Amino acid sequence: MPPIRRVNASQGSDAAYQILQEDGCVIVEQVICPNIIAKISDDVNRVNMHNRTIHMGDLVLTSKTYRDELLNLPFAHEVLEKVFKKDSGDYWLNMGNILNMLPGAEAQRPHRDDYLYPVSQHMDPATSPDLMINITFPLNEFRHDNGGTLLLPKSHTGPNADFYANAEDLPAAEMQVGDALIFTGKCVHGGGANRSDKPRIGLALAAQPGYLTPRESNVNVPRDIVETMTPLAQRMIGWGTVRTKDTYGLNMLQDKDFHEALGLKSKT
Amino acid sequence: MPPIRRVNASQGSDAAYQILQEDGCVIVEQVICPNIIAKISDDVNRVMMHNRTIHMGDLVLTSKTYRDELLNLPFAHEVLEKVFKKDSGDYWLNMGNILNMLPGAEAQRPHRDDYLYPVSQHMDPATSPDLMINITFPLNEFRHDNGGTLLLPKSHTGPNADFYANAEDLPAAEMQVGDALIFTGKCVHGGGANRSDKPRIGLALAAQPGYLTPRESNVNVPRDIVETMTPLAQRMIGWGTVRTKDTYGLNMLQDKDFHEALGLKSK
Repeated sequence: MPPIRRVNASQGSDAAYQILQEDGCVIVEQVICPNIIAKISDDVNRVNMHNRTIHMGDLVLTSKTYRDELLNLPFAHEVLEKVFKKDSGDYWLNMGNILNMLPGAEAQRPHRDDYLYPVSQHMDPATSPDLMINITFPLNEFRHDNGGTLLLPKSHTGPNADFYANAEDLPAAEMQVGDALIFTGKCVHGGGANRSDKPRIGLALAAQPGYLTPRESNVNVPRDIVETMTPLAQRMIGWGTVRTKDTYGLNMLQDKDFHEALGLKSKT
Repeated sequence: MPPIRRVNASQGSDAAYQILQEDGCVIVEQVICPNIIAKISDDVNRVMMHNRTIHMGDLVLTSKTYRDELLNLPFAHEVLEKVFKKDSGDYWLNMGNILNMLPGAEAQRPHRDDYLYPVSQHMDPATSPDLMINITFPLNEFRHDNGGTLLLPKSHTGPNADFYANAEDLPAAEMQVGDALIFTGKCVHGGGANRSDKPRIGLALAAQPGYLTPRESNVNVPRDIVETMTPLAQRMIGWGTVRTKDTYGLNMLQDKDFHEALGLKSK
């Protein structure tokens, strides 16, 4: 049973990406200031449930720090561009979600996320493009006992299967506020059972190539809030054109670039 | 060289669908009334260029008959649901475009449209899901000499290739105002040479599974126009949630159906 491997963010995004290529998962330690997560955690806190797990989206409206600091985190965009740029091109958010795993929440059947898109089932996982990257920021401490994400490392190249592993056999992502788990959509994984007394809160961001439809649309966000954000974070939440590896533009408006057609102001 | 096969719409959409799965292309005759196409042609004219070929989008804005009669054409949707429902689930428009091919427009190198999405290069064409369906309505007569679409029938199951055919070797889609050419994104095809002296206008809808990002976004179509459209036409233009074959919703607002979270009225 391989371990979940780790690197400090000070060691560089390429180290984290090498482990992500070899294992399909990596824990990056100290990748974002804990105060950033603390603000975000208040925004979320001062505000939809299955298997004792509370899901909450709309983070663009809920939190200015998410909108500004998290969506722009350079380490994450370096790793993401390593993953998507040559095979797929521009990436953007599939969704961003808080997951509040209450006590009594039960571990899920280990699975691949990229099952969500049906094409993944007609491509060879050994040689196919990655369709999803997931970045999870603990909002409180992640341990095995409180349901920290279970991962089968090095499971990202084998064929699609109807069974991968029993959740009891798997290691847990154990990490602190300020760290992040990154796993690809071909990594076998699942939430763990929160067998503790306190909730286990994490902030999962799922990014995908720009040619795949986001699960969560941000068409309801006021343009005034969106002109607050950088061009990159606008693109992340779907307010921008996305180009494929072949420079083919999708999400264009009136034959022009999205920002150009709308006259959308940015920041930075 | 196989011929482009033809059926009349009165023969039903399963007839056309069977020809489309055997051949990757079918011409459906008399599928839509030519007065409908005539109203669309006026609406597009009142709006008055590579390879001498003029492209025009924003048909949702420029034409009410498009928004209403064309995007709801039941024959097209019966075919599109035969192509997409079991393998992919909900479909919606990749784009809707008007193509005015002027005298002097030269024929394109034949190609597969599905190349636009890179995953198409990692799936086996013989067994992979269709990523794209194209429906072309002539706005005036399509002949071989004025650039009628060139198609290589039964080319839809072979491997992705850097070469498929020379345009000179391909038959043309010939059809009147009121017919429609349907072909998948694995059919090898290209625009032909317009060696006539009048232009050749056609209206190409491209549809795809709802999990693939439309090339044309419709987010600055006025809500009040969108609320005059059917729920289906609204979904087609991206103002709707799309669900895959596993009933997972994409394009949702606030963990709810797009229409629910917007309070979007329909017709």
